[PDB]
Amino acid sequence: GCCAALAAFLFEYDTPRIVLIRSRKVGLMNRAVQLLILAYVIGWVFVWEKGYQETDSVVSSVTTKVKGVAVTNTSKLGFRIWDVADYVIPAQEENSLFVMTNVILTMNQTQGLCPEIPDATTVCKSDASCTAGSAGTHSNGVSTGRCVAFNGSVKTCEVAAWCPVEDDTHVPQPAFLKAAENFTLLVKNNIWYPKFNFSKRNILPNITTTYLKSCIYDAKTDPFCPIFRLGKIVENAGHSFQDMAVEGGIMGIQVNWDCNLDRAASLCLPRYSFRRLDTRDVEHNVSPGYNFRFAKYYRDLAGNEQRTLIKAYGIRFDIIVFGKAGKFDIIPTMINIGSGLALLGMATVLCDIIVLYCMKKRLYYREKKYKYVE
Amino acid sequence: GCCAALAAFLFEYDTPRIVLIRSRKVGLMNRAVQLLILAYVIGWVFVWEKGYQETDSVVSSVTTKVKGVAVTNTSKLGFRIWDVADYVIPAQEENSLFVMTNVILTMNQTQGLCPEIPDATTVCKSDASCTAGSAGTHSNGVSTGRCVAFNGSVKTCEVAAWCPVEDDTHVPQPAFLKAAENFTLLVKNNIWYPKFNFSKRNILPNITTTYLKSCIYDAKTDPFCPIFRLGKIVENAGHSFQDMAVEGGIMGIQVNWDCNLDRAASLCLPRYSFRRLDTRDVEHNVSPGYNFRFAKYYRDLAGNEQRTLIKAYGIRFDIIVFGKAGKFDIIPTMINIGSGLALLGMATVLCDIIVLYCMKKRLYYREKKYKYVE
Amino acid sequence: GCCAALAAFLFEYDTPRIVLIRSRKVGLMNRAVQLLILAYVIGWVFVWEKGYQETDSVVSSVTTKVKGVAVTNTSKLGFRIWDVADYVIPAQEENSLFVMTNVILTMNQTQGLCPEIPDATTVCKSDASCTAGSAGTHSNGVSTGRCVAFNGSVKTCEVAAWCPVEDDTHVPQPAFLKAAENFTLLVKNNIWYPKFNFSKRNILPNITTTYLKSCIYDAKTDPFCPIFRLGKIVENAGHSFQDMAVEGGIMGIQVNWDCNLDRAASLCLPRYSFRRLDTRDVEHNVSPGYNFRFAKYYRDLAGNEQRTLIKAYGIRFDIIVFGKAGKFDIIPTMINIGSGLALLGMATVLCDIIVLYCMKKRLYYREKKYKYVE
Ligand SMILES: *[C@@H]1O[C@H](CO)[C@@H](O[C@@H]2O[C@H](CO)[C@@H](O[C@@H]3O[C@H](CO)[C@@H](O)[C@H](O)[C@@H]3O)[C@H](O)[C@H]2NC(C)=O)[C@H](O)[C@H]1NC(C)=O
Ligand SMILES: *[C@@H]1O[C@H](CO)[C@@H](O[C@@H]2O[C@H](CO)[C@@H](O[C@@H]3O[C@H](CO)[C@@H](O)[C@H](O)[C@@H]3O)[C@H](O)[C@H]2NC(C)=O)[C@H](O)[C@H]1NC(C)=O
Ligand SMILES: *[C@@H]1O[C@H](CO)[C@@H](O[C@@H]2O[C@H](CO)[C@@H](O[C@@H]3O[C@H](CO)[C@@H](O)[C@H](O)[C@@H]3O)[C@H](O)[C@H]2NC(C)=O)[C@H](O)[C@H]1NC(C)=O
Ligand SMILES: CCCCCCCCCCCCO[C@@H]1O[C@H](CO)[C@@H](O[C@H]2O[C@H](CO)[C@@H](O)[C@H](O)[C@H]2O)[C@H](O)[C@H]1O
Ligand SMILES: CCCCCCCCCCCCO[C@@H]1O[C@H](CO)[C@@H](O[C@H]2O[C@H](CO)[C@@H](O)[C@H](O)[C@H]2O)[C@H](O)[C@H]1O
Ligand SMILES: CCCCCCCCCCCCO[C@@H]1O[C@H](CO)[C@@H](O[C@H]2O[C@H](CO)[C@@H](O)[C@H](O)[C@H]2O)[C@H](O)[C@H]1O
Ligand SMILES: CCCCCCCCCCCCO[C@@H]1O[C@H](CO)[C@@H](O[C@H]2O[C@H](CO)[C@@H](O)[C@H](O)[C@H]2O)[C@H](O)[C@H]1O
Ligand SMILES: CCCCCCCCCCCCO[C@@H]1O[C@H](CO)[C@@H](O[C@H]2O[C@H](CO)[C@@H](O)[C@H](O)[C@H]2O)[C@H](O)[C@H]1O
Ligand SMILES: CCCCCCCCCCCCO[C@@H]1O[C@H](CO)[C@@H](O[C@H]2O[C@H](CO)[C@@H](O)[C@H](O)[C@H]2O)[C@H](O)[C@H]1O
Ligand SMILES: *[C@@H]1O[C@H](CO)[C@@H](O[C@@H]2O[C@H](CO)[C@@H](O)[C@H](O)[C@H]2NC(C)=O)[C@H](O)[C@H]1NC(C)=O
Ligand SMILES: *[C@@H]1O[C@H](CO)[C@@H](O[C@@H]2O[C@H](CO)[C@@H](O)[C@H](O)[C@H]2NC(C)=O)[C@H](O)[C@H]1NC(C)=O
Ligand SMILES: *[C@@H]1O[C@H](CO)[C@@H](O[C@@H]2O[C@H](CO)[C@@H](O)[C@H](O)[C@H]2NC(C)=O)[C@H](O)[C@H]1NC(C)=O
Ligand SMILES: *[C@@H]1O[C@H](CO)[C@@H](O[C@@H]2O[C@H](CO)[C@@H](O)[C@H](O)[C@H]2NC(C)=O)[C@H](O)[C@H]1NC(C)=O
Ligand SMILES: *[C@@H]1O[C@H](CO)[C@@H](O[C@@H]2O[C@H](CO)[C@@H](O)[C@H](O)[C@H]2NC(C)=O)[C@H](O)[C@H]1NC(C)=O
Ligand SMILES: *[C@@H]1O[C@H](CO)[C@@H](O[C@@H]2O[C@H](CO)[C@@H](O)[C@H](O)[C@H]2NC(C)=O)[C@H](O)[C@H]1NC(C)=O
Ligand SMILES: *[C@@H]1O[C@H](CO)[C@@H](O)[C@H](O)[C@H]1NC(C)=O
Ligand SMILES: *[C@@H]1O[C@H](CO)[C@@H](O)[C@H](O)[C@H]1NC(C)=O
Ligand SMILES: *[C@@H]1O[C@H](CO)[C@@H](O)[C@H](O)[C@H]1NC(C)=O
Ligand SMILES: *[C@@H]1O[C@H](CO)[C@@H](O)[C@H](O)[C@H]1NC(C)=O
Ligand SMILES: *[C@@H]1O[C@H](CO)[C@@H](O)[C@H](O)[C@H]1NC(C)=O
Ligand SMILES: *[C@@H]1O[C@H](CO)[C@@H](O)[C@H](O)[C@H]1NC(C)=O
Ligand SMILES: *[C@@H]1O[C@H](CO)[C@@H](O)[C@H](O)[C@H]1NC(C)=O
Ligand SMILES: *[C@@H]1O[C@H](CO)[C@@H](O)[C@H](O)[C@H]1NC(C)=O
Ligand SMILES: *[C@@H]1O[C@H](CO)[C@@H](O)[C@H](O)[C@H]1NC(C)=O
Repeated sequence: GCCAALAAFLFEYDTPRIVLIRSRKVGLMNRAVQLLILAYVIGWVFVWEKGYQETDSVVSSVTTKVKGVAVTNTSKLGFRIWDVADYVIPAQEENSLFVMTNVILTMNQTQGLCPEIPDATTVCKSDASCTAGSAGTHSNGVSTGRCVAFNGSVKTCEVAAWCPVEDDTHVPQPAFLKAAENFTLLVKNNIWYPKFNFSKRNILPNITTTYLKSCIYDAKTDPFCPIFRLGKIVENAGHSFQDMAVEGGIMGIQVNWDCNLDRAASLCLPRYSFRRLDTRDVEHNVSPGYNFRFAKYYRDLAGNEQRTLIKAYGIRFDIIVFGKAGKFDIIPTMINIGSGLALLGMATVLCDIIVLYCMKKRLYYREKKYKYVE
Repeated sequence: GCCAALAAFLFEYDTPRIVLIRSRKVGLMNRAVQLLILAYVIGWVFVWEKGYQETDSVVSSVTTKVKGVAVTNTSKLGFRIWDVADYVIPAQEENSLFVMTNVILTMNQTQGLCPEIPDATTVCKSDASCTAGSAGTHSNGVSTGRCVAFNGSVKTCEVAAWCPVEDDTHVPQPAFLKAAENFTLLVKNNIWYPKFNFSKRNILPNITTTYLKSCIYDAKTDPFCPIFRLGKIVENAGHSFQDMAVEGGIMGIQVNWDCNLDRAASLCLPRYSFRRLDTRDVEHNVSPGYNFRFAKYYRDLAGNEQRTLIKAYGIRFDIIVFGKAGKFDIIPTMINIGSGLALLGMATVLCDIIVLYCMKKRLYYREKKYKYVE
Repeated sequence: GCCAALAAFLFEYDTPRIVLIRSRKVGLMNRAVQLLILAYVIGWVFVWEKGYQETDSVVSSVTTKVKGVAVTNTSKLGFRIWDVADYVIPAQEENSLFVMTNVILTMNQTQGLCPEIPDATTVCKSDASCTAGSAGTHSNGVSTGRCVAFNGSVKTCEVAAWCPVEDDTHVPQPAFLKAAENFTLLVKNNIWYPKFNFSKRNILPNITTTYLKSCIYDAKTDPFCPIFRLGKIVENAGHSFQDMAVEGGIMGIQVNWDCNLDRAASLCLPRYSFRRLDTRDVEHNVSPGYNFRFAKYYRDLAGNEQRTLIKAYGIRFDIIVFGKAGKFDIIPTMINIGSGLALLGMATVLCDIIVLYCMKKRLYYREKKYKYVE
């Protein structure tokens, strides 16, 4: 009878048979282990580590602006002005901004043949050591194989390059644009959690326009002003701005958006920290500091090309936005509940071992617990 | 006998003893709860949320190109041409592209001393309010401490800057390059899932060269043409291009690559949406819109430096590529199967509570279920 | 008595009753399935796939520098020098670097009216086909509606553009800057795992300054030199540099930082691979290769604007840094242990099916296992 079998399946309840052993020590140990498992599963997995939540990584867009002007007026270059259009190269970058702090300039370079800067490698005599096509470490020009006179006292290998070649052996000390220490950087950050489709920007709802006109970030007094002074950025990373400005470097401004979207959106707040991203190691490094070369191009009255070559040392400020949002989800919750239910059986296993192998009456309990089918 | 014990361990099967209670209500409730747990575990965890899959985040590379030219011919600037080399600054960017839509120009600036633009802060009389070294909000020059004549009717504080200083108090209305509304942007996207080592590009296999010569993206008619009109990009985000072009802004073009790699690769398709990334808030904002300054550098016949300063307003288009791929994995599958097996015992727990504490014959069932070892 | 009930709850141990069936086949199958589940849970989940670890994605910062100079000296352009400031456009980029390998130049362009380059679309006669405002495919200028003479033998539509218009119909072959094959690229990479707060850079502790002065990356001999030759980068991706240099392309240099932070930090090492990111498909592509336009701006003696337009073909090198770190965590460990404990019951289920439905004495075992409460 299939119908009778189905009715029996539906209208009967099956529960296991249990043996109740009266022992203070074993019972207390069983309860202690069960309490130890429950405390783990609740306090650590759920309350502490939030095992009931799904997570999503942040999607960020950043806008950066620098303010400040430096005035130098020396003999070689004369009176010079350095505003934002002069010391920010290139005009725009993604999640980054370079500020020039030291400079070496070479004005009126033309394409042609010229001697190199005298040193151990380039200095020559009799046009014998020079090798055609050898660019050398400079890699600024291609050697023509001839050995010409740099000046009245030394002879160097001739190269095909923009001439005269740059001389970068004397980096200015202190940094040329050392006034950049008091420039200020604004960081505007818009974040997005696509999974929860949640958006926020780092200028909080209580941060007004009047306040943003004169604020400077401070970890204690102004923890949410998005305007940072460069010297203070370097100082908060554990370094010195004047030391770092001579040869340049990389500075990380990292924004943490760890948020709990179970609570009010007003508590999803950014946290700022600062970390130097380049390393000082004179024995395990190549191209220390931070610099690059760019040029300004001109034209002679006859149409011949001329350029000013700039070797720009400076600090690159990288904006690093990271963080995870969390919202309650039923799948991790049920996974953890089932895991705890399964783990509650380790107490039974351990107590069975004790009852059956480390007891005086273990044979009696073995007889009571196990039935041999014969 | 160790061998006898091992044989007993290997050649015996152990199964629990079960009590079968005949009750329609309790049995039906047991089956209902078991069915409720099975339906959860299958339908929600496996079928709906794909709990049998491992996931991997996308690695993306983007190439962007703009097409279009604008012709303006006014009195101050005369006849001007704006092609791609003029309104895209810088020539290249990563996952981004800036299009200039409004402009303020200052031609023939030289480094020197000049008065500021008259306003409440800068206007002065008798050379008393001026403070040396105070850059002011302009931060375009350093105040020299002298109060000089801007013109015949007002006196302002003298600054060391590129002179004459920029006057950005009258932003053109409507936008200067308002013809950028009909420029078109091409977005080429190559994606990579390293875990599954799967690659695809957003130009699908059925998208031909002839079609790509004249297509424009439409959510309904051309959902896979990677060529977007700028005005339409802004419109699909819920905004107006002409309004946004006066002061600039940030526009997000986000590409979603949510794919199921259990199926054919032909179904891994990109989905396009548009979202404005900057905020309009006159009470809780600093530096609204989007603009930056860059310069073109020239040289006098005597070698003196001159520059044209450009304050460029425009819209930055950010390409945001996100998504996760999914493939069947055995580890999550077995974790979910074990979790469901463990969770099936909640029905037993609940039915035991009912049988032992909320029944008329609960004492009889308690006697039948539990054995006291004495 | 509540106290008596509590004492009974605390001082009693409950364990299930078991039926022991003596059968070689069923017992052996039970043990085989249990061993098969244990081998899975240990070997695959724990030992092989490291199911006892939490993971974290890498946060990376990259610095790139190119070295090399090319000398060309032809008739149209004359003697030219191309150093780093000439062929890297823009001076700086994020996680990227473009090297120019082919070039088309247009010198002395002025804003005005000029004919187009003769072709099927532009050629005209009698000033009838020309349409005012139609930018055309060139989109370099706006058509004025007039049909003027390109030269003595053909007439084309007049446009408002920078004049004369660029002629990009003859891309140089072989590439103009084909000497870029032996340029070298340095990639400095600093990584950070915020969850474990672990930092490392790709210049390893045993990589000295003397070694870095002359090393070139090789997968077999120098697997940790961060200096790559461009031609070799393209070759290791399965392509030819000279072929790729004519029209340009995108090359991916991907750094893998898969590390196990349970072990010494000295074993967290970078792995380098190379993949071309652009596709060759003459039937399913738009804008093949890789190129962009930028200009150098000059000024006439009268102050009129002039520019040199450069169409730059080249290879964009993208630095793709990915990887996950792993450290032992107790939560995944306990989840997997509980899952295995739950999964160990499938053996009992299967063996019960066999014992109760596929046995000669199945009725006797059914009587021994199940108790009917009456
Ligand atoms: C805008 O709303 C935010 C969110 O609540 C306010 O942030 C709060 O700012 C105060 C100080 O401005 C913080 O108190 C400080 O705590 C540190 C210890 O970390 C202590 O050293 C300082 O002396 C000071 O007491 C407060 O912690 C912070 N709230 C949170 C949740 O971080 C903010 O004040 C509001 N207004 C502005 C202008 O930001
Ligand atoms: C190339 O292959 C793709 C992949 O199948 C084709 O995509 C399909 O495109 C059609 C229209 O071109 C879509 O139909 C449209 O559906 C919307 C509703 O979302 C409706 O409003 C429209 O009127 C139209 O019926 C179709 O959904 C879409 N397939 C998928 C899976 O999204 C494409 O058509 C092929 N050819 C080209 C030139 O893209
Ligand atoms: C610095 O420390 C690293 C870390 O151990 C050293 O890496 C080791 O480099 C050698 C060769 O320089 C590798 O051996 C090579 O193995 C390949 C097979 O993949 C074989 O084809 C080669 O012939 C060679 O035997 C070795 O695998 C590698 N160690 C690891 C863990 O990858 C490095 O040598 C040290 N010094 C320098 C200058 O890098
Ligand atoms: C996220 C966490 C996941 C884990 C969740 C765990 C929830 C599990 C609930 C289990 C409920 C146990 O339910 C209760 O168990 C005890 C033993 O413990 C039973 O009690 C039984 O054994 C005890 C101990 O020997 C005897 O004193 C008693 O006479 C006998 O009835 C109760 O009759 C039953 O009502
Ligand atoms: C190749 C030769 C064979 C290789 C053999 C591989 C090893 C096989 C032995 C694995 C034995 C697993 O042992 C199995 O453990 C579970 C608990 O997990 C016991 O389960 C029983 O007792 C435990 C406590 O002891 C309770 O928590 C549980 O509710 C109850 O059902 C089973 O009665 C036993 O069969
Ligand atoms: C991803 C999902 C994970 C969860 C997977 C769950 C699979 C578990 C399979 C369990 C199989 C149960 O197997 C079947 O159980 C029923 C009770 O339910 C037993 O039936 C027993 O109890 C019932 C109910 O009181 C009585 O009517 C019957 O006389 C008695 O034999 C069957 O003898 C056994 O064959
Ligand atoms: C400090 C003082 C002590 C602190 C004590 C901490 C709490 C300890 C009590 C936790 C009790 C857990 O209770 C335990 O639950 C499981 C189900 O999960 C029961 O398990 C038994 O009955 C349930 C249904 O009721 C079945 O699903 C299961 O197959 C069967 O083995 C155990 O018989 C019981 O011992
Ligand atoms: C990450 C992995 C997670 C899974 C971990 C599994 C650990 C579980 C440990 C279970 C321990 C089982 O513990 C052991 O089980 C066997 C059966 O297997 C019991 O043995 C019982 O059944 C066998 C088989 O019919 C009989 O031969 C024997 O007379 C009887 O006592 C032992 O008395 C008990 O000590
Ligand atoms: C709408 C009509 C009703 C819809 C019904 C939905 C289906 C309900 C039936 C699901 C039955 C689940 O069946 C349940 O399986 C577990 C194992 O998983 C059995 O559990 C028992 O036997 C198995 C082996 O067979 C052992 O591993 C386990 O330790 C023991 O407790 C239960 O005795 C049985 O009740
Ligand atoms: C920059 O410094 C130079 C001197 O180093 C200044 O030029 C001199 O200024 C003094 C004081 O006014 C005069 O007496 C000299 O005649 C000036 N010329 C020289 C060659 O010394 C110069 O003025 C400074 N820059 C500015 C903007 O004033
Ligand atoms: C950055 O600004 C500080 C002031 O905030 C400068 O230090 C002060 O300079 C003035 C002169 O301009 C002195 O009178 C003060 O004694 C200095 N110290 C303080 C605490 O005010 C500092 O020189 C600036 N950095 C530069 C110019 O590189
Ligand atoms: C830009 O507009 C100006 C006028 O605003 C044009 O110059 C005038 O054009 C008219 C019509 O041909 C002439 O009669 C005038 O003599 C021109 N000069 C002036 C000062 O008005 C100018 O032609 C326009 N740009 C172009 C490219 O044509
Ligand atoms: C962008 O293009 C549209 C056309 O697609 C321009 O609007 C049309 O302009 C022409 C004149 O060129 C008028 O005759 C039409 O009536 C206009 N509307 C339509 C629907 O065609 C629009 O002006 C352009 N945007 C600019 C120039 O900023
Ligand atoms: C670039 O090539 C040209 C010729 O193609 C060189 O100019 C000629 O060089 C020869 C050999 O010295 C002379 O005899 C000719 O008088 C030169 N002029 C011409 C018009 O041919 C030129 O020298 C080469 N570039 C450099 C830097 O030498
Ligand atoms: C890149 O460098 C290689 C050498 O490493 C050049 O090939 C050699 O060129 C020299 C002449 O300069 C010849 O004598 C050799 O026979 C060539 N082969 C070898 C194996 O040395 C190659 O021409 C360079 N690429 C360029 C110039 O595009
Ligand atoms: C020539 O140059 C070298 C190196 O710069 C220098 O040491 C030497 O004094 C110079 N000779 C003269 C006469 O200036
Ligand atoms: C996310 O929420 C915003 C605000 O409610 C809404 O405009 C947007 O469409 C939402 N995104 C999705 C994918 O629904
Ligand atoms: C550029 O063109 C102008 C006229 O437009 C001419 O006067 C000048 O000489 C030219 N210069 C060059 C270098 O071709
Ligand atoms: C001087 O400049 C101010 C501000 O631009 C202006 O209001 C005033 O009319 C000017 N004076 C003369 C005589 O033009
Ligand atoms: C991924 O697949 C492609 C195409 O089959 C292959 O060229 C590449 O080597 C694969 N990657 C790995 C890591 O095996
Ligand atoms: C630049 O050099 C050229 C010769 O190469 C010379 O005629 C010109 O006067 C120089 N100009 C400057 C500003 O040095
Ligand atoms: C005019 O230009 C066309 C296209 O460049 C060319 O074919 C033709 O020969 C030219 N005419 C003369 C006389 O050079
Ligand atoms: C990470 O470790 C470094 C080195 O010990 C330390 O300077 C830094 O503060 C640590 N980060 C955190 C968040 O503790
Ligand atoms: C630029 O200004 C200088 C004086 O500073 C003057 O000699 C020159 O003619 C001006 N040129 C233009 C184009 O305004």
